Amino acid sequence: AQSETVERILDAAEQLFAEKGFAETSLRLITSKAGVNLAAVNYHFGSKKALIQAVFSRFLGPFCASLEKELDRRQAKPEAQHATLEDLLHLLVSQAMAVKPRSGNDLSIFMRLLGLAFSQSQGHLRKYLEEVYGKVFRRYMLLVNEAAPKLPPIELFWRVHFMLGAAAFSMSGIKALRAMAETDFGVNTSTEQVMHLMVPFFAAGMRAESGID
Amino acid sequence: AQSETVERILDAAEQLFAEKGFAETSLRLITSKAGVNLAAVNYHFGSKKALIQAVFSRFLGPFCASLEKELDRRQAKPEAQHATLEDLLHLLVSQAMAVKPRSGNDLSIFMRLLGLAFSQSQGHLRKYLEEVYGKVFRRYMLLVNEAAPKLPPIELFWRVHFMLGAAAFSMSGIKALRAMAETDFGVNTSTEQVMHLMVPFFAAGMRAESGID
Repeated sequence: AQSETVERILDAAEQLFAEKGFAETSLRLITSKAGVNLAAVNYHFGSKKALIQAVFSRFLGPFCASLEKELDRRQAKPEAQHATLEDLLHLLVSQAMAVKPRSGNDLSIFMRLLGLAFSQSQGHLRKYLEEVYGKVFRRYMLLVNEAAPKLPPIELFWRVHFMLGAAAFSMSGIKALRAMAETDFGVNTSTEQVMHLMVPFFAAGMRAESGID
Repeated sequence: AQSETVERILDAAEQLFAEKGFAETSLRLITSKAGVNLAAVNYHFGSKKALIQAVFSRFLGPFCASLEKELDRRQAKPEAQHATLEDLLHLLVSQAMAVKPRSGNDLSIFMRLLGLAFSQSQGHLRKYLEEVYGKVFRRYMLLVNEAAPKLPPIELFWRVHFMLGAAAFSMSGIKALRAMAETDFGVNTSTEQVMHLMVPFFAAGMRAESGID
């Protein structure tokens, strides 16, 4: 109820932001959609940026907690050897699958919002996500750096974003894409099946010869 | 002026759709932003779907005309041998670079709109784009099919969409991503440089071993 006031606000915000983007979604629209008063939004968040940050954290909090625990667990193994790109990419997939569903469209909505964070240049969010989750992500990225052939760092940056974009687009558009596949091929491909298909594609892309000559 | 009434409408629509998405953009908002009357929108387009279709065609029309001419030209060569994945992917990049700039952000806006076509399940547009550009695209895709190792067709479908998503995300978010690269690495990476970096990444991904076992 205190929990639920916050949940109703975050559910309203996450749906509206995913539908309309950040700029076009007001706090008063979120308030009316959440069925709470504006003071509740003021109390719990205090600004649109803080509410955007909290919507992200409701997804990334459990994910990163769980990813960190699993890295710790895998690196504590007595016979632990270095993760391969496929290991590391599968790890992220298994971790995303492990996140307790809320909307039942959780990965797609996260990825929709992630793309909007880029297209609406949400610098504040980049700073926040660094401040809160930067440790585990830096740790993960170093393992990816190590598992791939040596690349110019700037090229590594772009290839990581190619992976992220492929994932974000596929998941953001997963309803349309699964409808297309049903129409064109007569199959249902599941969201977890799609994520597993990304793995060989991404691993090979990461290992490709440099395009900086 | 008749040309320019249509251009003012399409400029307004393309910017608003890119900013707010299709559902939240009305024809009356487009009309007021374009500085024309509603009757002009009625005359030239007649519906929101037709206006969405025309916004796409203003990008794809010249692109596909030029892609078709270049395929015809390359396949007319007396000593013409089969295009490799890198050839074909570079071809699309060179063709995108050749499109005469309008906004100066043309590729990014096209790609923003393309992602919105998926996230807002614009079936009408899929049907229209087929009807108008399906010939040249089918032709191109067959060459890609042929240039890659044999894959389950459903896996080929997903890998093509991974390529498209990586491209669409990168270009849609190119302002944010170039700002990030400037901050993190002190470089300007140009949009054409980014597209060329996708090529080895995509070619290798397309060639990766199947993830269907």
